[PDB]
Amino acid sequence: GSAVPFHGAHQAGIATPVQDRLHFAAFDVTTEDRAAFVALLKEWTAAARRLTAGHAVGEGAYGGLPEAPPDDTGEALGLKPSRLTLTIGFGPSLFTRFGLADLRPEALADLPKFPGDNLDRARSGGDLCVQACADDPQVAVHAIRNLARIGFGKVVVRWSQLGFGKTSSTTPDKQTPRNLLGFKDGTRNIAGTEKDRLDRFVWAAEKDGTPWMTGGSYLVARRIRMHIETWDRASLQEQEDVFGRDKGEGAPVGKAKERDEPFLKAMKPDAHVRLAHPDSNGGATLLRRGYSFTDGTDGLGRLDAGLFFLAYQRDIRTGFVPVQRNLATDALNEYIQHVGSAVFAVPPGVRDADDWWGSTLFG
Amino acid sequence: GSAVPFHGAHQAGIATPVQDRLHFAAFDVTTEDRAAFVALLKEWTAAARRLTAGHAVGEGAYGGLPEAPPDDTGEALGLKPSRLTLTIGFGPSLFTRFGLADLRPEALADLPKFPGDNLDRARSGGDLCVQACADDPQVAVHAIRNLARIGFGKVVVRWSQLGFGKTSSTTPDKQTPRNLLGFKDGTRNIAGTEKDRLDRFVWAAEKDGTPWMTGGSYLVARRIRMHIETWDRASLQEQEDVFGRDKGEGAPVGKAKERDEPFLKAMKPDAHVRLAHPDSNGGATLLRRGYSFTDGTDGLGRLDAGLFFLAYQRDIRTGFVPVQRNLATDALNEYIQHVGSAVFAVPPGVRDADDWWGSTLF
Ligand code: HEM
Ligand code: HEM
Repeated sequence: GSAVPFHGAHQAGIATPVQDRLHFAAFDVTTEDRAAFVALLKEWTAAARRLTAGHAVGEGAYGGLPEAPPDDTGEALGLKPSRLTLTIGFGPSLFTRFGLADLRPEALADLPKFPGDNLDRARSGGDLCVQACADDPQVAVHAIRNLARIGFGKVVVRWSQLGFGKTSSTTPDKQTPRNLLGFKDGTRNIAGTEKDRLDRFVWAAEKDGTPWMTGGSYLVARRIRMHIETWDRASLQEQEDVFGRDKGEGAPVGKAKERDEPFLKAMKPDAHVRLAHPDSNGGATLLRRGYSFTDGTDGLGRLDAGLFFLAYQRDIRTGFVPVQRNLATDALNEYIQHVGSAVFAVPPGVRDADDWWGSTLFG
Repeated sequence: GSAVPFHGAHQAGIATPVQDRLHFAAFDVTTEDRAAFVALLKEWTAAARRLTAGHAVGEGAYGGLPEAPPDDTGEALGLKPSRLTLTIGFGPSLFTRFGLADLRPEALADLPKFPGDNLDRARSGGDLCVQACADDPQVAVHAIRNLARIGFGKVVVRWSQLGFGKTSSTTPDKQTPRNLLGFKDGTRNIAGTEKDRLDRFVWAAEKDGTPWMTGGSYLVARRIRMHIETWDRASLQEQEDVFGRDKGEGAPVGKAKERDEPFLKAMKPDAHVRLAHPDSNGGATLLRRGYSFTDGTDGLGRLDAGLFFLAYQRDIRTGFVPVQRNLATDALNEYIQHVGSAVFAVPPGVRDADDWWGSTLF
């Protein structure tokens, strides 16, 4: 299809179909004035309604007064909506402003330091995030560029990441994408069709303790670099032993088909799938929604590439934290390094044309 | 999703319709052994025939000996060819090696310094290049990664550039794309169907003085940063005056339609289109084939944005050089800065299955 509805009980971009491209930006707030920030949230919501329907922001990209700057920067003229979704989230650091310290959710937990972390502070944290997903990367980039412009003076861009998954024009919808290590990635995940599993593992409930967050979710972002040239020198058997699945079909060891249920005891004890599986983690289950990245080459001639990992969950303490803790001895650790991190509370949806991002928090 | 043929009198990736994505790499050569370098060019050609047809390199991505690394890294399994083209070029620095000094073409000129240049030496130059274009970014990355792997020990990657979307057109029958300043870019180019114009302005000829280059072209690459904070506070009138075309339709000033011919005297004397047009440059004409990029933030609160400019021509001295010299007074200079540069000789095409990249030189 061509557009995804913006309004709902939940924000789009979580349980809605996974689009081909990502532009993820983290923002820091520069104003101390609560009223000015609320005004910004309203203006951003109005812009998002236009962007996600394939229209220009404000009075448009051309045809206004000649002596004024155009309201929209114009680089998406002639493109389609491209299934654009715009999803906003609030970082822990936002709650030190505007008198919000007692409204930080307990489920918005700070992450511990994990073994092997090498986090770049410049590509970590942030007061706010906007996740822009679309099938055309120019549509996503135009949305972030225009939100940043509207906000100039009240927010700045802290860090930015582009990503890619499948190209839907050429690749069937039911084919699992492969990551840059060459393995199928996403076989055993929560799907957007699974309403009850979303209620159990993804959406915040009123009884969880934070009423303004009901119908929201919690997001963990990790920029994970792969050591591509080292991986590519490993034997086929070494690569398959790291995961617990074969490379060609992606079946669990000792099984024949991709979607055959794993037998964990046949895998090596420190294989990635064995460590990450819910049965190894007291039932903990995540919605993964990440994207591959390739940024260029570093100063040594090596490919700067990896996985921009995104996970949504009902509570960070019972989702990401236990699972990532269990990966302390993962065989995959030889080939990856976590180099960026951030966490966000993703509020409930925009209910109708009069509602605005963050209305349950700000009032 | 279809394949573009690999063999021909010319290399594909020049006159070919412009694909959605770019992955460009420049390599330096680390071996002094001519025979070893020739062996590499042949192995690379064999791999390119597989990649451009959507097949894995060598013996495949899986199902070999358990104790060996796979011949193909595997991340393009199950994907279509996606109009992948692979175009090789040789830089001036190559010709100091392997006894090639006397074969360097005259048309492969070093560029002069231009006012306003701020060139990063680490993301400039290179002994050789591979331009990978495709509609699927994963297919383009897979191609460059596998070539680099095959070349381990004989070549190293010097610098690379990814382009997330095209800012050029060789197909005037299709919609012209916009650059990150919001203007259509590619209206007046050279089309892939204009055989006479390609022969006059793009392909090298025997008579030009370097026989091994007959059927090849010359490439200039320029990495250009855009001052988007400065641009985004400019008025609509200011923006349109810079180019000489209106923003919405992209018509020449005064006219109604994109493809109506420019009337240069109605444009400001420093307008980009007026300065760059062939009639302002003694007839000099280029094939433009560039892409947009964004490489994160700038560390000062803003998105980074730019354009990776690529131009093909029959002789650098009669194509890019005169045009860029004429741009010394361009209104656009207020909003851009050139920060990387490289030139390459792009050899003729691979004629058939027994031929190989660079065979006319070696
Ligand atoms: C570069 C980093 C990573 C790569 C390449 C990677 C790759 C994979 C692959 C190939 C699978 C198996 C197919 C599938 O079910 O999706 C998998 C499964 C999984 N991964 Fe990872 N992964 C990475 C990081 C992480 C992280 C950081 C977490 C969580 C903290 C995680 C959690 C999981 C989970 C929960 C499963 C499903 C296990 C099951 O229920 O069968 N992964 N991963
Ligand atoms: C960021 C840098 C640049 C931007 C944003 C830009 C933008 C544009 C735009 C909007 C047009 C009009 C539509 C078209 O006919 O394509 C154009 C035309 C053109 N540009 Fe540029 N350009 C840039 C750099 C350059 C450079 C470096 C050169 C050559 C040295 C160049 C050569 C041309 C030529 C030859 C034309 C066609 C003129 C004609 O025959 O009508 N441009 N450019």
